[PDB]
Amino acid sequence: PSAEEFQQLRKKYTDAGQGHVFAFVDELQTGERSQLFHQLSSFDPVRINELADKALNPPASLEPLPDIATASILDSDPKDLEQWYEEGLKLVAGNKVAVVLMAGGQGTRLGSSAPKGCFDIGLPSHKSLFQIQAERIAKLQLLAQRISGKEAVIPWYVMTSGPTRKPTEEFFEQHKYFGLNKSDVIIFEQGVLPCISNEGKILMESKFKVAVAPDGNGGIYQALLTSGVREDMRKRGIEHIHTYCVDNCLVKVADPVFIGFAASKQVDIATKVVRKRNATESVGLILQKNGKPDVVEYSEIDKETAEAKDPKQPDVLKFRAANIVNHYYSFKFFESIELWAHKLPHHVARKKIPCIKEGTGEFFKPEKPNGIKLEQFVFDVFPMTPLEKFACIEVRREDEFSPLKNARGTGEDDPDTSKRDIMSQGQRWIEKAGGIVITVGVEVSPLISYGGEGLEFLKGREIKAPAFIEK
Ligand SMILES: CC(=O)N[C@H]1[C@@H](OP(=O)(O)O)O[C@H](CO)[C@@H](O)[C@@H]1O
Ligand SMILES: O=C(c1ccco1)N1CCNCC1
Ligand SMILES: Cn1ncc(Br)c1N
Ligand SMILES: Cn1ncc(Br)c1N
Ligand SMILES: Cn1ncc(Br)c1N
Ligand SMILES: [Cl-]
Repeated sequence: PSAEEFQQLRKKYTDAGQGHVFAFVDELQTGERSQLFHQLSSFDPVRINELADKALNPPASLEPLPDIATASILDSDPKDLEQWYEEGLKLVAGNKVAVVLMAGGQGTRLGSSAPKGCFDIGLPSHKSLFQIQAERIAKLQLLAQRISGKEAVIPWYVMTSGPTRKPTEEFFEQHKYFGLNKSDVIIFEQGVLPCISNEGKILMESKFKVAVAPDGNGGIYQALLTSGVREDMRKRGIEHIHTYCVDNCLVKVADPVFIGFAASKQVDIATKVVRKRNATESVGLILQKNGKPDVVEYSEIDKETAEAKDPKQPDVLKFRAANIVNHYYSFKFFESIELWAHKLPHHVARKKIPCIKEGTGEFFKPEKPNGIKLEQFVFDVFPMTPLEKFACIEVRREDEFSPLKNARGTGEDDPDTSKRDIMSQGQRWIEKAGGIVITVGVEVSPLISYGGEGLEFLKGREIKAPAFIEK
């Protein structure tokens, strides 16, 4: 970096009212100086000022989704369920189905040292969430072959952040990709935005480093372009994508019912919900806003809409379609990302951000929250999508949604509720297949059963819970 170049960038920053990021250049090594220059060269402080301004100095008709845009597996015609299952498996067997795992979370409520997908919830197998998910992919590729007599590939695109990327890659490598082919698993990274003081100023982590944070799960779309992942999908002939969150231990990865349902309705986007468990559950609610499909995040909803009651049913929530972060896209939808990625709004959250005191140089952790994180949300493409190209499908919580949000000891959405849900699931499947569990719960490996099939061999047999059915 020359003097002219360093000076021209300084000017940009100074003119933008962000000159303080250069206030310790005085006392910097030649390479700490380049760390600062290179990182500042990758932000436009004017767009930073623009974001900071909408966030800090900021400027609906609201009904349930109409029944044309909604379905449920709890009351679908069984002929439909069967047809959707079959079509989903055929699309898997045609190598047209990809999976995008959103694993860009630091997992702050869980306070673990490792990525959340590495977490062992205490199952007898001691498998991670990542491994459980990989094995569902493996098992579904096998089920697909049973009706093609040919290999079935579901590529697995794993989206991480700066914080999770390296440990995620090491973990996958140390487990030999959980038995999948390395060449059908791509680990990529979401982008970042700088953290912002309450007063609009870029926070500095050190005297040579801007404080940045992941740009939210809504960062998926831009990261699909710049990572090369969308191009890999085009190359492989992918036409259908299942996107989910890593923290859900029950997630039906590439669920064939979901895929076949969406593909046969020819939507651009579909999404899963469950019945909200109470007014206060920390879930987005899917609904119709200003004529369009939309989500209100739990952090942005008002008490009155969260607590509104169904007129005919005075104890049931009016808005109870809980977002479980299981989305479908057509590949064609991803072909349009350049035209609307930029229109995704920035959600704001107050944060305690450790930084350099501006003036002192003192690398302090703050008492009250001293700034803000900006995040895009994955579901903010929903109102971009016509009702007729959108579908929402209700599923059963007990089979499809068990999130790991909190640490052992919390009492909900934690490792013990997760463990209990998998093992309770496994016992239900066995009991349906004819087995007898003595006693709690049973862990069924995904390689044995994806979704409750293949357990005939257990008919008549007694199983002493807790148990583990594997190879
Ligand atoms: C932007 C986004 O994906 N938000 C999701 C996500 O919330 P968290 O901020 O990750 O707790 O998971 C919830 C399900 O556990 C879902 O209800 C919500 O809408
Ligand atoms: O409110 C926020 C938020 C907005 C911006 C950064 O974090 N969240 C609440 C739940 N969804 C994701 C994070
Ligand atoms: C009729 N309705 N509203 C939310 C949800 Br779930 C359902 N099934
Ligand atoms: C093809 N296309 N263009 C804009 C949007 Br939204 C979509 N889905
Ligand atoms: C009223 N509503 N919203 C999502 C879903 Br399934 C339903 N039924
Ligand atoms: Cl669309």
